[PDB]
Amino acid sequence: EAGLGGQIFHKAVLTLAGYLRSRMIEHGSLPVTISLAFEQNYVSIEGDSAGLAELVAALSAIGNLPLRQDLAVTGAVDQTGKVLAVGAINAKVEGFFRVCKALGLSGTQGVILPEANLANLTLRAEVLEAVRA
Amino acid sequence: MRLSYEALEWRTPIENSTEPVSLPPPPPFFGQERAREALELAIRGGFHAYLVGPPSLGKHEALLAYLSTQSVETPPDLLYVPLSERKVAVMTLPSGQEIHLAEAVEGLLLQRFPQARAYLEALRARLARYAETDPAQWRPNLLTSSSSGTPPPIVYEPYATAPRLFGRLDYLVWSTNVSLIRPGAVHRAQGGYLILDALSLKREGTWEAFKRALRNGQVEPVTEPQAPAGLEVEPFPIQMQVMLVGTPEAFEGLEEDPAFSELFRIRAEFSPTMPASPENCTALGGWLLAQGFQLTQGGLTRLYDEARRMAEQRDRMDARLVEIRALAEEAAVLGGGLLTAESVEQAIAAREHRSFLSEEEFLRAVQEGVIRLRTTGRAVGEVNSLVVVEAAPYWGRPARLTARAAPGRDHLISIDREAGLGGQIFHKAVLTLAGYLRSRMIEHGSLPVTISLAFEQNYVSIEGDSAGLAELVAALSAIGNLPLRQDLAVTGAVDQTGKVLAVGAINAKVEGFFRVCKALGLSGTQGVILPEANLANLTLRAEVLEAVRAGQFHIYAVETAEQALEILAGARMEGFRGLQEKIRAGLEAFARLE
Amino acid sequence: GGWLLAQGFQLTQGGLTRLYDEARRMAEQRDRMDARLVEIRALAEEAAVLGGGLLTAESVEQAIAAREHRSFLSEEEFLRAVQEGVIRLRTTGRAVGEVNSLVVVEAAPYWGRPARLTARAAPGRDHLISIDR
Amino acid sequence: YEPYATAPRLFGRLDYLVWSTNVSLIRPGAVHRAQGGYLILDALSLKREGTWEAFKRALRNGQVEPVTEPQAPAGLEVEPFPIQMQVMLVGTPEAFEGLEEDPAFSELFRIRAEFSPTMPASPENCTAL
Ligand SMILES: *C(=O)[C@]1([C@@H](O)C(C)C)NC(=O)[C@H](C)[C@@H]1O
Ligand SMILES: *C(=O)[C@]1([C@@H](O)C(C)C)NC(=O)[C@H](C)[C@@H]1O
Repeated sequence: EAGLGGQIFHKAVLTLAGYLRSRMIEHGSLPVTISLAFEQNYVSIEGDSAGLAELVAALSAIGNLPLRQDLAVTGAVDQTGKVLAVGAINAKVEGFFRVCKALGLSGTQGVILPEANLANLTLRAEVLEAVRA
Repeated sequence: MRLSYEALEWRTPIENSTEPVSLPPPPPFFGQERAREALELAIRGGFHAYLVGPPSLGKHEALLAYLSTQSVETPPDLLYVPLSERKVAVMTLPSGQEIHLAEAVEGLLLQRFPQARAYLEALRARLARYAETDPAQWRPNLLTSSSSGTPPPIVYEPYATAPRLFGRLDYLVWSTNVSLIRPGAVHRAQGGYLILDALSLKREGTWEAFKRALRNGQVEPVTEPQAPAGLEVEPFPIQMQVMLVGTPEAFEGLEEDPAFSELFRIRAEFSPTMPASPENCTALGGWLLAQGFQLTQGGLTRLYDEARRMAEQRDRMDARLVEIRALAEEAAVLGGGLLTAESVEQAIAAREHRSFLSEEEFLRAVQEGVIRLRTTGRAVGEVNSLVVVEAAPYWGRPARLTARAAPGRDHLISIDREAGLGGQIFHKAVLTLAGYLRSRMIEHGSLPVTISLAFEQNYVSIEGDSAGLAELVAALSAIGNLPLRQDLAVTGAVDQTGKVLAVGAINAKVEGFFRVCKALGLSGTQGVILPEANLANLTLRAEVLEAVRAGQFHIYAVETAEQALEILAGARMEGFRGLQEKIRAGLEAFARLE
Repeated sequence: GGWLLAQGFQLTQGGLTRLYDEARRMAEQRDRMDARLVEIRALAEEAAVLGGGLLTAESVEQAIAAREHRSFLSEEEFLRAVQEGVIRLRTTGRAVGEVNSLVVVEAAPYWGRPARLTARAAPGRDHLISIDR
Repeated sequence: YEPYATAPRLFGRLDYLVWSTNVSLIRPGAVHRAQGGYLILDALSLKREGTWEAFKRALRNGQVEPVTEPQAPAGLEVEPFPIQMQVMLVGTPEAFEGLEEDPAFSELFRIRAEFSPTMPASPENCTAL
């Protein structure tokens, strides 16, 4: 709405609305307004790769469900709620490790990502060591 | 209706594959009767004409062969004569007579030629004046001479620059005189034909000056900035027919000038296809032998049948002889000099291999699950819609299309169109489908549902109405909770009345869903549903026709969107027992939920 | 007629009459004739070739026909696609909410064609929707 | 391999002695030097230098004109000649996009040789590397 999101990002939001509307039908129309923001983002963002994170945040806000902040999330979602492949998977993973590392590893941090990207994980040594530990 | 193998087979039976063909060279316009008749008029009447049609049809070759058969009386000698030390004119004298004047002239250091009066006088008054009181720039300058008019002069100048059209002045150091003028294509074409490309006239910026030559007779040799003075060149009467050549789109810019159609009154338009008949198969064979190919019957037959598939029509063949020849030239290498059925079929395969990287990446990502598709089982509100990705050579692929329905107030939402990925024609198809849906399901008042449709994992712009039938079946499936076959992909446009309409790239679509089914393992029950109105455009490749013959792939042709839904949902619209009932019950559940 | 004889044409009465009546049709008016003498002459020049030097009614009517043939490719493609059912049209029978509306396609010489126009009506709140618009 | 596809580098150059000019002062370009063999050019240089149309003309029509000067009172006519060479053009998918909307490109360059951005990670490609 503020003009920071591209066409593919917009598409991902409409897909997510399609999923949400169609899962929760018992009341008629969804009796809620849901707003989603990337806090402190000041630049244009494009891609559907934040869809799964927007969807979990939306179901959490509806259901009053506390979510783990030690697990970052990445993945695109289709209207049926299936998680889809995203690009730059190794960068994403490693960049959440760097932040967790810079603030002190707690032991329970990690990332949730699409099963369809398993074959693109070629993680750097430091992350594979942490996972092994 | 199911399309049997017998219904789909379209290729030409080959007897005695390896026997060498021997056939006479056809006439220059075979299968182009429109153009031939337009150019017969322009030749009989002296009109200028333009030859318009797609690239690679061989317009130029055909026109040069045609004009080479014409005859005209032997053209006159053409020359510049001085009328003064600063004036020149173009003149004609009867053929062979210039060499006689030039000698009469040279034997004037220190009548026979009535035509040369203007120059002869001007010559005397200068002799008078030098008596009355070197520079030897008073002789005629021969531009062309010719020994017959069979064939007439035929000048094709593909590079239409001003010095190439209109000639050039040389300076000796300035000095300049009538003797240093060189002719252009205009001069060389006098008493015959000048052939130019429409795109060169535009690119070189020479259209206006060429107009002036044809309209006003002004043909100025090109000059240099430096030269203290220069020669005046008198206009001259133009005696030539111009033939311009180009594509429909090369002509578009020239056509907004009124002067174009005043000056080029004969349009000779070449058709992109011709009848696929035994007489055009025969002309093609003689045309190939005359190009120097060693052709065999099987090779002529496969080329002929590949021209039909290039036209995407069982009844018509592609008219672009230059393209058939290019393919024949690659076939020849592969058959060692001999154009056989194998070598043609292998040339084709190699071309497909050479532009197959995008498709290999694609099929890999489907195999890895990076693109998520289904080619088996049933699923509600989903269907393999078939698409062609923007880019030559335009492979076809399945795209998973989903539809979700929820209680809401009649809204048919295309996500790709709302996100700006869908073009105007695609948008039109969605509104058509909403028009159909609203008007079929009226019992509750307004449609008590919101329906959203997305092409999953599409990241590019999509245009065309060719996904309409797949969007419509997905929408009725989501309303009615109807499981659809994922082993049948769908293609077709739909109108407001629910009739299925023709779509483009039908062979690509079909074959690209076969490739995906093949790459994931054929299950035996995969296939495509497509418009009955495209039957005549199915000229499927061998591997698909074989699979269909083996019962391992299936083509269904439909006339209405309801027939597609019955196939994909495995049940009739009526009975009880029937799809219409389940869609009713669906809509009523939504209506209550509202 | 006098203007044509002064240009050097060998004109006959039937030839002058058809030229005159083709100038009326070029104006698309029964009462007015097209004033473009250069255009009448160009047509007369093609007629002359076809009548062997003599401008007759046949040769004028045949010049006209040949010009229509020479720009008829688009229409031949069109009529073929209707005949094959690739363009779907009806020219017989009755149908609800459909009609052959007639159109001119952008491009010289501007042939006319039927276009099937459909209208669907449903319960809703006064909306007249032109899909093409 | 002429990476710098300017007209004088492709088609050769006329020298003038002071003008005078004659057949003896003509220098060859890459086109001449490539006769009976192979000429390699980059798609991006053809575009940047503006020499695509003139190179078309060389391949299509056999016109290979040495480059000339404005000043020169006159100049030499150069007859076309039959071209005997194979051209190999090199570039990215995006260097080709502009050349591909000309019909003449795919008429003249009938063999596309597309390099894949990745290959199999196998012990034989580890060994070749
Ligand atoms: C995902 O599509 C993506 C995310 O950064 C944004 C927040 C959607 N967009 C991108 O360009 C990069 C590569 C991410 O994948
Ligand atoms: C159909 O009109 C079509 C489909 O790819 C999209 C999904 C509508 N569009 C096209 O350009 C190609 C050629 C398909 O026909």
